[PDB]
Amino acid sequence: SGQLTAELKRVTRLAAPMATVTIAQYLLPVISVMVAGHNGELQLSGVALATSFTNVTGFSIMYGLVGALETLCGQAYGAKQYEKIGTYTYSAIASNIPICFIISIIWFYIENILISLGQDPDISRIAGSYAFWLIPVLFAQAIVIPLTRFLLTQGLVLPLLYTAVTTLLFHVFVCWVFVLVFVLGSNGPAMATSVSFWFYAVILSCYVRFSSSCEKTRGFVSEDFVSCVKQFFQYGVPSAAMICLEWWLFELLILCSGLLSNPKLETSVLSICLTTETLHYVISSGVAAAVSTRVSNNLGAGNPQVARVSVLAGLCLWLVESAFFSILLFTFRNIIGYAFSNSKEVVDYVADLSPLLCLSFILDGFTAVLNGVARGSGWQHIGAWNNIFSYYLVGAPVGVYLAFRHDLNGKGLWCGVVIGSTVQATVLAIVTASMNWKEQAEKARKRI
Ligand SMILES: CCCCCCCC/C=C\CCCCCCCC(=O)OC[C@H](O)CO
Repeated sequence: SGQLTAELKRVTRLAAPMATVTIAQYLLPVISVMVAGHNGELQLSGVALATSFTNVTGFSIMYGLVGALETLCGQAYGAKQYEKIGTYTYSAIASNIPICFIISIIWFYIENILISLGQDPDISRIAGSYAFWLIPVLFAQAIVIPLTRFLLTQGLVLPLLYTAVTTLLFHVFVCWVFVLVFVLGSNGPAMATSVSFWFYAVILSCYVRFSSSCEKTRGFVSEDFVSCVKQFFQYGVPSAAMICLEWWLFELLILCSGLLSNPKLETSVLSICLTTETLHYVISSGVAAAVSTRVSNNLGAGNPQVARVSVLAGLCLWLVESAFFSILLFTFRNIIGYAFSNSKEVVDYVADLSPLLCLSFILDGFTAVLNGVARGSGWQHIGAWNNIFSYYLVGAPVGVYLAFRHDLNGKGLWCGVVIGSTVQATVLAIVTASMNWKEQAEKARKRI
């Protein structure tokens, strides 16, 4: 009772700003698409195919790698190794640059890749140009996302929130400018995203460089620069997979929906369900980041007990958040489809799909908090191999079978999600109960 209250206050102190941070982070591509309008059926499929490509190969890796910074910097703030936080962060930037180069090399070929996959050459040309103008966003994120974990792993969530909201409003302005006054064309939104993310880079760099809050953590020691890069890849390769295997699968999901009977019907309804799923996953990502932060810090501080109650408090947040969003959807299960489409067949499809998505809500929340525990403790490789096991070896076969042979074209798809997500939580539950907190604190000591 006395221990839960203590960490519940500090986990929530990180949970709310990072939740709003995540809201402002996913509401940025939505702003790109909305400002552009429907310039054309060709440009619609070209930009969608471009941003889907870019997210599958390059962006998921970049966003997933600094799970290494969540464990390394997160445990380093607990042991008060304040020089190593800056060393880990700037070694992450240095590591991200050659990876950005590789991804850009691959992006130069996107047109020839898509035409070889059997797509329209003109759609592949639009996608090639749009993806080519998203290259500055790669190196910009190589600066921003390590800085993101730099502020998060210490508890400086408010500078992250202020700079994120500022970046969102900036992106609204220059998307308006680029699309409406500069009339660039289809790639206007892409270049506006490059400008916005570099603005995010200079404001985060400005705060970290000129603020008293980051006086103890800013700066890197030259000697350890070779060691930290090694350690970052140690915990970067699994974490990146733990993100890629999810985004890739969701991409596979939408393509599978395009091969069913009535493809527009099932694809529109499935896009509704997964937009809803991610819209809850942003708050679920906020609670996950908070749990990862506090557990990593308590493991670094040599206190496994407070790390346990850290997990408990995050599960409490999961309970109230997931019950809230689940019951809230179920109240408007028969109307919420009207917000997405005007066809009556679609609204009833998502209406029948609503309880299964409620299960997806509570499952995604549970697996996100426990995956945050995995990132904060340092066993991300468990999460990666469980991702392949839960979604590719179980969920995808049961999802494909139920959807195609059982005349459950759209619902069967989502059933493969739920069962897969369920298996995911089950193993994530076992490994978080059997795990020794005594050793994780001692193991965190030698990591840092
Ligand atoms: C039933 C189907 C299951 C499918 C497979 C799902 C993944 C779980 C597999 C093994 C976890 C075993 C528990 C391992 C706990 C130790 C984690 C750890 O920290 O290992 C670090 C290691 O010493 C390096 O330095």
